[PDB]
Amino acid sequence: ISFLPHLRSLINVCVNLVMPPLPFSTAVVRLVALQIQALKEDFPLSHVISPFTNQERREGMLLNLLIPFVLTVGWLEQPEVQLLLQTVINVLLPPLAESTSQAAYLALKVILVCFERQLGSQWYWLSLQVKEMALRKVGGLALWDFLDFIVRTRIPIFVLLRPFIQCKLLANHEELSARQHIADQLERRFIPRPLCKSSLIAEFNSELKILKEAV
Repeated sequence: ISFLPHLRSLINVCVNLVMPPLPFSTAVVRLVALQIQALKEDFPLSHVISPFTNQERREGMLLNLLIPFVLTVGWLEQPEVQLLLQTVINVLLPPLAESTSQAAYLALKVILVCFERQLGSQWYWLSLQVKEMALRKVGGLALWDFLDFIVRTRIPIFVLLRPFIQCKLLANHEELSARQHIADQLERRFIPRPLCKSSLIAEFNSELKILKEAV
């Protein structure tokens, strides 16, 4: 059925209609995901994400168009994953607002944790693109949240960031309020890992909802 063109239009207006409660947003994103899966060459994911890159309402787009797609689909191909990753990370490091930066950080975390099987081909690459945010301190407080979450779960990114997170990051205001927390959690203490991505998805959905009422 997917190849028939008349269906494509129905999706477009539908996603346009999105910017609805959770039961409708989940269904729309599910339909988009199935459409991407069915047709890859003719309808790559790039088309539906390209027009909303401009800083007009991209915060809401990232909040309720990208996070649901990744959450509900977390067989996608490598190049589309690369395009999605570079698009999301562009916001943090332009080649700016606090809320859109937080949304982009959330997208970065979800992408990092879900696609651990295929993304790990370029861990070093990401470990190179992840220094600058801490170097120039983009984002008010979400940066510390990201770093402390990484330290807590300490996924393969933690493999490369251990030297940069101790020597060049340790050496008085609200920024340091939680600094002791992350520093303590960076110590070689007992490490209770999450059982599976399903457990983390609960907190992911909770924080997604909270950010939704935040807007």
